Amino acid sequence: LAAWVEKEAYKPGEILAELPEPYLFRAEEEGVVELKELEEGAFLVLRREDEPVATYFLPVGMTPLVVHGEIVEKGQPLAEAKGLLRMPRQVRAAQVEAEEEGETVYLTLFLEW
Repeated sequence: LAAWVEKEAYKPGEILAELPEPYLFRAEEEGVVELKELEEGAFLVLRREDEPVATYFLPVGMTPLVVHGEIVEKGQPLAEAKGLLRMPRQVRAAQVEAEEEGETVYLTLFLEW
């Protein structure tokens, strides 16, 4: 839902988007990695190639994997996006600009922690 969901006029680590149910459909390629806990989620990495594959921001609204992740591969980011999707109270927020592919938008933020 591209039309005004997250607010730029917000405090560092608060609330984001409106009822994003149920986003899961497609995210390319995955592997297995050891547990690396955080504040709200984990530090999932596809440690598979030297040059980065995916920068894993595990949002407040996701289920981090333990040893699983080798049965579908093509588009398996287990657990949907439902409700609020909050933000840990330390990481900052900076800038947004939209893309063209179908129905969704790409976002970037600077994680100062």
